[PDB]
Amino acid sequence: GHWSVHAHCALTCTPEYDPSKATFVKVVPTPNNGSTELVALHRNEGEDGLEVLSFEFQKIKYSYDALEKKQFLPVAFPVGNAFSYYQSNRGFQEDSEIRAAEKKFGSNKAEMVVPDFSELFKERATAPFFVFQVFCVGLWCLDEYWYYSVFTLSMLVAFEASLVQQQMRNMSEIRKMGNKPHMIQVYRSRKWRPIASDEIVPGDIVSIGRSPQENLVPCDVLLLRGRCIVDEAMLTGESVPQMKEPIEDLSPDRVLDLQADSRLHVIFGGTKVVQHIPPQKATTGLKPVDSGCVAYVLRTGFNTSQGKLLRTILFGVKRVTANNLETFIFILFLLVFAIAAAAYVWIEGTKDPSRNRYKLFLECTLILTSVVPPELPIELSLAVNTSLIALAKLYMYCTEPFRIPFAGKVEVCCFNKTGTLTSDSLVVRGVAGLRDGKEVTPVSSIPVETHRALASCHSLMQLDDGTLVGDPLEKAMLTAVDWTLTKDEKVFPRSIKTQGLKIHQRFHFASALKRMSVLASYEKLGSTDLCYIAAVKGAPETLHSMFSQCPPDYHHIHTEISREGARVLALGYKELGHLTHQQAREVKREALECSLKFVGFIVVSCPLKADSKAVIREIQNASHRVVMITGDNPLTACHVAQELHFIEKAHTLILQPPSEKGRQCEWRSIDGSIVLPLARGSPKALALEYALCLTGDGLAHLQATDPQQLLRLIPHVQVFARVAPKQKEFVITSLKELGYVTLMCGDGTNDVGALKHADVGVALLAASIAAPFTSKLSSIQCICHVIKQGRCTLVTTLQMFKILALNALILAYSQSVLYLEGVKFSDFQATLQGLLLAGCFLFISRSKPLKTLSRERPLPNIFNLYTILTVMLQFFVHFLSLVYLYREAQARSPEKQEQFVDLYKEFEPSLVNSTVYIMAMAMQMATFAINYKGPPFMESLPENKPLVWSLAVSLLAIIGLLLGSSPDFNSQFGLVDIPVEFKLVIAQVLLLDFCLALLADRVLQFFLG
Repeated sequence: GHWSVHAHCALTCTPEYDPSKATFVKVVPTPNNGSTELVALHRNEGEDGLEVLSFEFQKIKYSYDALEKKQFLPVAFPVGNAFSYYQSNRGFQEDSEIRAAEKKFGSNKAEMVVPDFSELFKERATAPFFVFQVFCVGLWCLDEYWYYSVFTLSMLVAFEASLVQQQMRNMSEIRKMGNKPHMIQVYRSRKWRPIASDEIVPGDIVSIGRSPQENLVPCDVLLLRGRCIVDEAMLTGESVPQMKEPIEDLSPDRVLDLQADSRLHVIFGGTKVVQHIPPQKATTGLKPVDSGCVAYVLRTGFNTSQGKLLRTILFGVKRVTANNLETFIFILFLLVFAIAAAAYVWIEGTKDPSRNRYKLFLECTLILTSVVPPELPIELSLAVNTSLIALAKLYMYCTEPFRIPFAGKVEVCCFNKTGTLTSDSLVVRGVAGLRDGKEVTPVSSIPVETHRALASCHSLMQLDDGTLVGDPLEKAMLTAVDWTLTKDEKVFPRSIKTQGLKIHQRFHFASALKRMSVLASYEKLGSTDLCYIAAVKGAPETLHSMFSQCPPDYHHIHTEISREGARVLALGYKELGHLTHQQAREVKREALECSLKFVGFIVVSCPLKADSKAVIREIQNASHRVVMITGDNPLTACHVAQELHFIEKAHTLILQPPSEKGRQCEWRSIDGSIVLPLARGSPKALALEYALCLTGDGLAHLQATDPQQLLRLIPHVQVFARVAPKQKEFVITSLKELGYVTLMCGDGTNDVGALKHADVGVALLAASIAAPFTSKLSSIQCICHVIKQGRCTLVTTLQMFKILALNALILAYSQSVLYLEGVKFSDFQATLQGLLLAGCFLFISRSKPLKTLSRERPLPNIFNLYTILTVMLQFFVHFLSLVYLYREAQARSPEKQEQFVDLYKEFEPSLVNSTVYIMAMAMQMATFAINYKGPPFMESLPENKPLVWSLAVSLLAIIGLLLGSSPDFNSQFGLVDIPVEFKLVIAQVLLLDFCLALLADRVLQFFLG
């Protein structure tokens, strides 16, 4: 296929190496993905007198820059611009450069033309397998096997039509993402101009907002001025809407980085911007009429992230190619026996000089072209297709289909605490640390300072209907104090006679910083002066150094209140003295962190989802390994790990990094019962003795000093404590490099960095493309369902390979022996034989798996002693039956009369014809029945009712023919009535062959289980 592309180029044109005028340029696909394609360069007039060489590959445009690099380059974007450029940028001023940019950056058209059934089908039909199949159909047409050729051609057309229709089913999703052309109000040439969505190009200025139609962000925009609240659920999978801030406040000295500043200031295209805070009229700048925040465009077209994911849907996926090392080795192994059979036929035929040797070479070719390709290319695609069709019914959907066969061999599964296990609804127990000991004081008795610190230090937001939505950790907080939040960003206490607080800046949750700081100012009593008071919150360990004064019982109360299982969160509050207006915004956010005053600890109840315990036990019972990854306190993570039996040992030992340099790390348990330093030996001894947990601080320490130790210890670790998203992705990496197929199930934006990199990943919504697998259902049982469907697909694939190998070999050698005896099947006989093949295979694909997965591990692929050995042993057992029945029929059939043959005479009936045909169909049935790997992985055969009926009809037909109860029946099929003395021995050897094949197969299975 791909290697067949260059022939058309070589015939049509002579390739060019002088860059003077290249009629065409071949495109390197890169080994990762892509296909070799031919793109014609485009000649564009240069307004400044400069020529440009450019082309479009996979809807991504590259261009030629000979000025410095002297090579093609992908198109540069405003992404790398200095942070000061945007603030003074006023938009494009003249229109000649508007066309210039639209040509040399790419119009914002990500829409693709609908692919017709004819076009996709035509592309599919050129694949090497289908061409070889049409060639063998022609060969049967040469051998005057008309009906068999017709049936095979019909079957190939049917299966290819089925696959092409399934591929066409993806068009529904492709246009379901629903990027459409709509009117947009934009700024250009020093005036506000509504401009079409598709023609918006990088560099422009557009006034986005909440449309009355709830429309979507057209393309990636950079929020110039104003605050707005955005729901990234469609893209990021997070139910909680996140905050996006203006860029006017930030200093021009910084360097813009999406990887560092995506979550805060850039609105990703196609994301729900629900309410915008129009910037104050006092500030001088761009004045949008629509009162929507002014937003500069960074990327358009398939250069945006949504466009990138859509390109992944269409072409980015490997598209479950049937071509594999497995398929090639299978064909080679089958072709060895097919070639041997053809060679024996040829030698026997040439042993007779009378017989025409042209037809014997034809017969050799017909044998070879019969045995090898029969329904192989469909199988691995169809197994995945069936699994995915079933798996979509569970209200879980997938984007990359080829990942399902990966899910069968998931040796280690990792989970995120705050997601599945920690559940959605949370209730805050109260504010702790205010009184002696770990006792939580009630909200009534906490200081009013705690009220203001809790109330302000939040990311929440008001919407027009009046609902209050945001982080549950904040919902519980604000319900605890019970102060109302108004649309004007003013907090009015319900029953407390205190002045409201005005929120000025809201620094948001920085996961690497593990914190969140808030600045608000309250009017002094009896005066008009504004006193700015800073309130923060975050993980207590990182806030420790930020406190100016710390109670001595800090660490002890922390540990005690964590051990119960409730998540803790420290607070802060600082007077700041009096601050005037200029440094109210000028004072950098990273200056509010130091010199803090304790106000309290807060604990929110974290219920488990009940489903999690059962599913974790289920996964552990299926020869898996569940490891938790989350960023919370090691004590809390280890407690919830014990409760769900992530760790089953008696003791749980954390690792803590040494405070003093030159000191080794030493393990410590939750109770402190056992303390032991790390050893240069293996961690198997410790893993057996007790459960292991390694924290992010130790993660970084061991990462810096000696990576080998951490690499060898990561598998042994059950609880991953205090890990930031970068470190989570790192843990996934080191699990995957050691050879373990990793399943991770997380949801947060902290999890996007890890789900993509993992072997199989699922993202859960409290349809999305954040991860390869996404389920609308918020439960955790999706992991078990995916694992079972993957094991089902793997088992189906392997059993189908064994089935077709043995069936094709049986047919091969049967036709071979007939040819030696100068007889061949009729057209009608091989037609019905293949028809019964088609029925049984179509019925065995449409099969159901069991509800509960079992301790055994399904075989990853055919590359095991079991498959090869069972095919060889089963085939020997059936081939001896071929030989014996053949020899009996030959030694007991009358000799041939005339040496000459008649071309018009074909399939002249004979007893040898009858014996080998009936025997062949019985043997086909025998292998379908024998090689059905039923329980524990697939439902029991008598439960498989359609297959039971199919095999029953087949065996009834064989019984009816062998007895020949209806003479007109066998007369239609052209079989001769056999004497009973022969029928008995036929049935005897047939049944003995079946039974001894069963015994050989199951004995091999038992001794190599």
